[PDB]
Amino acid sequence: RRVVITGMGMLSPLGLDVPSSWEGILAGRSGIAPIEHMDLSAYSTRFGGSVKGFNVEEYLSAKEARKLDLFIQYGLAASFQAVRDSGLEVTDANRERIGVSMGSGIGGLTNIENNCRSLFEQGPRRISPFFVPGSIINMVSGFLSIHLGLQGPNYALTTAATTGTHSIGMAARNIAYGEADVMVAGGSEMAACGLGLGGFGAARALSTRNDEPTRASRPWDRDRDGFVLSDGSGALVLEELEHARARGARIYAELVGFGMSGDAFHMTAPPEDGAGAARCMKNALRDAGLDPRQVDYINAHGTSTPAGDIAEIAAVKSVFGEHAHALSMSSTKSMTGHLLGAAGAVEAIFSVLALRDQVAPPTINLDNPDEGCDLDLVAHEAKPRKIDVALSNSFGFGGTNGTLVFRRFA
Ligand SMILES: CC(C)C[C@H](O)C(=O)NCC1(CNC(=O)c2cc[nH]n2)CCC1
Ligand SMILES: [Cl-]
Repeated sequence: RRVVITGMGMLSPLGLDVPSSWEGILAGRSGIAPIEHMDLSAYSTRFGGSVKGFNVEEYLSAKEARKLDLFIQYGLAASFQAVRDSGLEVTDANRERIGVSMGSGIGGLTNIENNCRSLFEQGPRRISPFFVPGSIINMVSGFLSIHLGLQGPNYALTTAATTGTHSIGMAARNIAYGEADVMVAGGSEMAACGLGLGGFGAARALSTRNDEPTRASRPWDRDRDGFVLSDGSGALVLEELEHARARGARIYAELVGFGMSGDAFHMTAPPEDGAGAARCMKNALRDAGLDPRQVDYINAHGTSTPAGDIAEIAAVKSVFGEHAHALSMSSTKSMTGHLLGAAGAVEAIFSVLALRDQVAPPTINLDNPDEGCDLDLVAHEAKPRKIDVALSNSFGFGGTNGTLVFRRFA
C-alpha cells in the first residue's frame, strides 16, 4: 500500500505557516535572534529560534488554549493547518481510519518549570489542575483526536532529534499495513526555558555565539561550536494512494521509504565514520526500492556540531560513493536552528517542497567548509536543480537514527 502526502502544516522561526517558512528558507533568511521572553543574562547561550507573533486563538478558544503548554499549542496549530491543507472531510465512514502520531523531544518543560516554581514557593496546592493533561507529550495526539473526532491509531514518539522522522515513518507504516487510511504525523517543541537552555548549556551542546546569533548555526563550517535551540512544529497528512485518488486529493509527493538504526556507540557522540547513519540511509533506500544514484537532494541532520556534522559527510560518502558528488545536500538548520522533536517534521516538509519546486535549500553560514566537507552542500544560496528523490535524516541523542525518502509522484 502506497503512501502520499496530501496536506502540510508548520510553525517555525521563519514563519507561522508553510508558505512563509519556505519563502524564508529559499531566501537564506535566519530565524535566530536573542530570546525576548526570559532574562538569560546568567546563561552561556542567550539566543534561539522563537516562533514570532503566534496567535493560538486562530486555532483554539482562549479557554482551551490556557490549559495547554506551548508545545501542544504549536503541535495543534501545525496539525490543523495540515488537515485543512489536505481537504479531507472526517465522517462516520472514515473516522476510525484516521489517526495521529505527533511527538515531542522534551514536551512541556515550560509548564514543568512554572509549576515547579509554584511548588517550591507555595506548595502542591498551587499546581495547576491541567498540569498533567496540558504537559504530557501524547496530548498533541490526544487533543487533535478529540477536536477532529479521529478514532484511528493514537500515539506519540519521543526520540530526541529523530522524533518527527520516526513519527512520520511509523504513521506511514500504519497506512501501508492497513491499520489506517489517513494519519496526521510530525512533531512539536518548545524547550526555550531555563531548564532547556541551561540543560543543553550544561552538556556544552549549544553554540555560544551571542554576538552574532544569525551566524551561530553553521553546519560543516570550521568555526561551528554546537547547535541552536529552536521552537515550533511540523505536521503532514499521510494518506493511502487509492483513498487520496478517489477523493481527488492534491498529492505533494510520495513517501516511499523509512529506515531506522541505532549507533550502539555513545549517549551524545556519533561514530567517526557515521556507520549507524550509513545503515539507516541504506535501510530507507532499500525500503523505497531505490539505488543510491536515484537520490538528488538530502535534507541533512547537520546540527552545527563538531563531531556530528563530519560523521554525516562520512556516512553520505559511504552510502552514495561517487554519486555523493552529484547529489545536493543541505542543512536548513543553518536558518531554522535545531527544532529537536519538530526538526524531522519541518525538514520532511522542506524535502517535499524541494520536490515540488525543483530547488535545493541553502546551507547558510558555510563560509569555510571543514576538512572533508567537499560535497555540494549548497553553500549560501538556493540551487534550482532536478530533484526526483529527496532524503531527510535525523540522528538523535542515544544514537537513534531515522531516514525518510520522498519521491515525486507518478
Ligand atoms: C551533542 C554533542 C555535545 C556531541 C556530538 O558532537 C554530537 O553532535 N553528537 C550527535 C549525535 C547524533 N548523531 C550524529 O550527529 C551523527 C552523524 C552521523 N551519524 N550520527 C550522536 C548522538 C547525538
Ligand atoms: Cl555513552
